Amino acid sequence: DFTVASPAEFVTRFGGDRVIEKVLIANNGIAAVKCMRSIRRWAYEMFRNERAIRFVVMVTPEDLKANAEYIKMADHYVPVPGGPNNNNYANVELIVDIAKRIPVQAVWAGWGHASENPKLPELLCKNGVAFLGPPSEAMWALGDKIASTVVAQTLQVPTLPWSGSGLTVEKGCVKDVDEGLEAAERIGFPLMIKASEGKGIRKAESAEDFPILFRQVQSEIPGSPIFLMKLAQHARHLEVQILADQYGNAVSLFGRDCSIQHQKIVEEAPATIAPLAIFEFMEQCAIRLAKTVGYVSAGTVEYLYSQDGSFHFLELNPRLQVEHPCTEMIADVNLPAAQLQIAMGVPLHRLKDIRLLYGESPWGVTPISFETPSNPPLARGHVIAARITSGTVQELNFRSSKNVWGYFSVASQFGHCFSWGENREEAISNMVVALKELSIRTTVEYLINLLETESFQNND
Ligand SMILES: CO[C@H]1CCCC[C@@H](c2ccccc2)OC(=O)[C@@H](C)[C@@]2(O)O[C@H]([C@@H](C)[C@H](O)[C@H]2OC)[C@@H](C)/C=C/[C@H]1OC
Repeated sequence: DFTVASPAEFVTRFGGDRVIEKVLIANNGIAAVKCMRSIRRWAYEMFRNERAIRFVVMVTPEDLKANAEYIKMADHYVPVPGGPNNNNYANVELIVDIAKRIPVQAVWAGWGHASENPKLPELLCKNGVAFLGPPSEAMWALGDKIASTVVAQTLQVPTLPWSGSGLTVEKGCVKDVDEGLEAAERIGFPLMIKASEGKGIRKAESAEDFPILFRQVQSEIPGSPIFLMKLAQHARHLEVQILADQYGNAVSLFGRDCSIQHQKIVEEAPATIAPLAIFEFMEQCAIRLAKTVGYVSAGTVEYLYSQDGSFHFLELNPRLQVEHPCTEMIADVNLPAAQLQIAMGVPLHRLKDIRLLYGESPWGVTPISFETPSNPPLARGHVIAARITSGTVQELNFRSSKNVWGYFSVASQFGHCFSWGENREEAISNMVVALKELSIRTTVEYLINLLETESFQNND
């Protein structure tokens, strides 16, 4: 029951270095609502004051007119220009201006908008405002495929066969249609042709298509180095959730599997499809990759997992994702709260949810071995999340299942349902009961059919 009186006192007593008590959310809809609800629950527990951390939000004319819920939920709101998001939520310069003027001490971008633009943390730090996300230098490194892949390889993180295979740090590009055909022959089709300076990209399904498509890329961005990368045929997408503080520690929070797809239609946590011993290496690979780029906050290492059992690095998504509650549930970690705490300079082993996940005492101050732990924490139960289809937010409470929750939002409606159970089967079964309630209809019939097939219930 450790509580304190103010954020100022929390920072001091938990080993941090920066007081954050007002945050600007550069987002709307479910992102804005989730951020505030997670952090206020944390402020309540820590400060006995749910409003100890104050929130300012950006609002477009379209969101105002709709009376989007997150407007009144916020402590203050700022009207911003309408139209495409480069005029509002993805406008780095606008975001920094507002942040600086209020002032707030931190920005949260969530997912979408400028959440992957390195220029955001860059310009914020330059103006003394914190970011609940990675620093620009980390984002720049993971930002482009080639450097990202070469970083992974050198760290022993397996990468897909590509023209730069073998390269290492302490000519992965082709020049001609003829050099390209040679490299393509070693790599195999289907494959990606990408000019490293672009788009400027083409999928070559065979070697007969290679010349035209390669030449197209050369025409599109003349002079740019071209690289070739294998496309995984019918691989699973697996994600490792990592959390990294400002002191060089990163911890994994198991991972998620995309067991149905071009949108992620169904996602699960944990990812049970892979043997635990290899997923554990996938986790350790993500930690090391995060550490060497200087990653801070929440991020996802995305992997391709094939049926034969091979996995390959795909990318580091430098932001929290909308499906993060799957992970939050099986790990019992409040992720937005963790980001806020980390942006205040609290180290991972002083995060109370991290200590509890690791069988330590909640307020202990002892360090924890995160990279290859001896007895790794166990995921708590299992979560299924399903995307439902066709900044205003409507929550779904199900009288049929106390362990299912979801929402749908208008920019036709997209949204997600989340189902927990004590195991994978209980989780799938709770989801089916709720979707059937939901049909008080076309996408649920679609999802119910899918969840009821032998193939899915046996996961392969
Ligand atoms: C927009 O607010 C919604 C978001 C619900 C997301 C789905 C749900 C869930 C996940 C899997 C299966 C079933 C349900 O996640 C949860 O309840 C859990 C994991 C979690 O997000 O709860 C929030 C925090 C304590 C923290 O972030 C995390 O706890 C560690 C609280 C503030 C609940 C808020 C909700 O509003 C009432």
